[PDB]
Amino acid sequence: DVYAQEKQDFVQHFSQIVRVLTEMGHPEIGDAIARLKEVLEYNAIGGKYNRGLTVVVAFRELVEPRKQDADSLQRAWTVGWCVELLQAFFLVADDIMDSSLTRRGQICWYQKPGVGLDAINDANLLEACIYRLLKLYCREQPYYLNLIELFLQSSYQTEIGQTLDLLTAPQGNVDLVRFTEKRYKSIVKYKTAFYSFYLPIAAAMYMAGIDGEKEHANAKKILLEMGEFFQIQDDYLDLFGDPSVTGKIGTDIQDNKCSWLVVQCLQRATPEQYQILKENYGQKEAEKVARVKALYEELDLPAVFLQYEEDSYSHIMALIEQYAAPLPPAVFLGLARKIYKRRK
Amino acid sequence: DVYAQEKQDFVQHFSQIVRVLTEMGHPEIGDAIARLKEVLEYNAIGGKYNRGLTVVVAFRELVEPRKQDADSLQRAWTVGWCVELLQAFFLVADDIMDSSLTRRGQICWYQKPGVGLDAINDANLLEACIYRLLKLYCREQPYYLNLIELFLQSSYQTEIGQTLDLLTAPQGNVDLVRFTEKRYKSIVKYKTAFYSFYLPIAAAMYMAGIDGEKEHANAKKILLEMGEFFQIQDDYLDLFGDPSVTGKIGTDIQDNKCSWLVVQCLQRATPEQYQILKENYGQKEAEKVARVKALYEELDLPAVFLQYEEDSYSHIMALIEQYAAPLPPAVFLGLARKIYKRRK
Ligand SMILES: O=P(O)(O)C(Nc1cncc(-c2ccc(OC3CC3)cc2)c1)P(=O)(O)O
Ligand SMILES: O=P(O)(O)C(Nc1cncc(-c2ccc(OC3CC3)cc2)c1)P(=O)(O)O
Ligand SMILES: [Mg+2]
Ligand SMILES: [Mg+2]
Ligand SMILES: [Mg+2]
Ligand SMILES: [Mg+2]
Ligand SMILES: [Mg+2]
Ligand SMILES: [Mg+2]
Repeated sequence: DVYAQEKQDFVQHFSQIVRVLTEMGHPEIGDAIARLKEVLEYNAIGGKYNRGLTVVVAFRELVEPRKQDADSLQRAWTVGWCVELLQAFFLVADDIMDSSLTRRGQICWYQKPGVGLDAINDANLLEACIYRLLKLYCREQPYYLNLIELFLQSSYQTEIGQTLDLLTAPQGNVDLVRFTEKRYKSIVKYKTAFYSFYLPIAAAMYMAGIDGEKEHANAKKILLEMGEFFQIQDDYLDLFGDPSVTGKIGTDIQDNKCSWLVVQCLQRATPEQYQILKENYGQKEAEKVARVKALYEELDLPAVFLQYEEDSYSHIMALIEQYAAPLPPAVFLGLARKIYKRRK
Repeated sequence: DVYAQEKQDFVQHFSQIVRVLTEMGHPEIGDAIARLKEVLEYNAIGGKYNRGLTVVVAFRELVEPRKQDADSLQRAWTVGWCVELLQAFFLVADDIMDSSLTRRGQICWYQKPGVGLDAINDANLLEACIYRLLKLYCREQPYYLNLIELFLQSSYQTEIGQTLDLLTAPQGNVDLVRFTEKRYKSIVKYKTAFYSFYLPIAAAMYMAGIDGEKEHANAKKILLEMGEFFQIQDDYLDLFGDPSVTGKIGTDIQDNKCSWLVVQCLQRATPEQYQILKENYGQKEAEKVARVKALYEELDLPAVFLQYEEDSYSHIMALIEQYAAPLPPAVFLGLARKIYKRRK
């Protein structure tokens, strides 16, 4: 597993990241820099680092070994950490917005005593650190502007997606007719697929001098479909995953979300089951959440997910055969192996 | 008043801004684009537009009339609106973090029914719109990267400042010893002075081809001091301003903030008054807030502010004599006239 190979060096670059962002010229901001170090240590560390690692792995596979010198590698590990900072920004904010309880095996940052809504600022600081790192490591490289624009555009797309997520899930307002497959695909494309799948591979592409519109469009055809699958898996794991593996408690039913689970339910339900769903969805009561889960189990949605995972894998692999060239297929296969059969 | 001169054209460019950000290629995101239009209309409109207008006014004074063609002006009005979008991002988030009630004469966006913490996303979308506009209007200009970096750096500095604001004001944790003049100056420099004063003038400087390190450092010496004064005035108006002019209810005492008022109080108080301050600061109770205000009145802080405003004006005007050249002094005088004697 190429992610295992690269992982140790990537994780150890984090001290470096923390040291370059937390230092000398302005001691008047030291208390703020100390707080940033706490935010970084609590929120950017404890995941799987798959999005950032995808940058590094892809870079190694796209760049000739002769061009993978010491400084080129520091830049690739830095840009990977930029992706992880992006994720950390997003998760901190999303946990607030979703009223989540745990994340990565610990209490959400905003739930910690003495943090609360100051987390809004902490999150945005994480976002700022991306642009600082790109400037400190990549400003003299011919891909600098391409990466700045990629991160900014990926944030915009992701924020548009999140707007669709929140709008399709108004609190205390159950209208099941909104929850369609078409709407679902739109939400997940924007909220998850661009940043989680296109972004890291595209960053590596740009670092390797692959800036062509056509090469980017082809990669995207693979990567956005991978991303859809990933978010479907995320939705399934929200309810049916083991939290000691996922590291977080699910909130989709209580938060009235347009999950893949509820879309599948709606496609299968009898009128009677529809009414049960309607009376019990989008509400905080533990027994109403439990009724919805029982309904999903009654309608064999775990088995449906397992079948969808098989079919989607196949479809993605077909897209790799179709759209990988002229890049090495391993770039996409490494990422597919990571996500398929994930229960994490 | 040069701000009055420029204002009408600037405000009417807002329809244009809204039309270019809210349209054709992706109807799947229309609901999100509709929501963005609502956010823009509620939050970016109803202020004084002074920060954005400073861009336009400065641009006109720094660029030869022969170079102030139709497209150059659209770009300058767009970059002004980018500054206003930045402000709107910041105010939406800050109102949440400060538990504020009103802003610009209406209920804060997050307090509106059916908004709540979804405002965190709405705020960040406003931030994203800045980079979209810079790309759509300025990408082929030799100052493009300079402006991207300026906005990003100004956001970072502002977020560092906000971190110092929140840290020096922990909820329910009164320690008056933290509230020093030195700490105060640091907070306001970072949280307010960079983005409100250096940013708009520097953007115009860059648009006019003035990119020199020395020219920027000189402007900054004026503009950061102006910004300190502005935030002192903001702190004074938090308590002693008329909300029908300011458009917002103050929260500094309840929120335990390191305001200029509390720093001045601490410098003047007897041990007995110190104890009163200590027992009544940083608490939600209306009568405790009222006691603090009575103490500030007893210690003549309104008269102290009026004297400080005179001395600061003088000092700023001295800095303009010192540091304006080779730019026209009017660039700085127009902005000083706007802020001095402001009660708004
Ligand atoms: O990890 P989670 O299961 O909570 C997923 N989290 C997730 C997935 N994709 C995008 C986001 C996201 C991105 C930006 C956000 O806010 C921007 C201003 C920060 C909020 C959430 C968050 P989701 O809530 O969609 O099930
Ligand atoms: O208009 P207000 O009186 O509320 C002032 N508002 C203000 C002044 N300077 C900076 C900010 C600001 C900037 C960024 C923020 O959050 C970033 C993630 C958005 C929050 C607040 C907010 P303050 O709270 O400092 O008295
Ligand atoms: Mg979530
Ligand atoms: Mg969410
Ligand atoms: Mg989820
Ligand atoms: Mg405030
Ligand atoms: Mg504030
Ligand atoms: Mg204030």
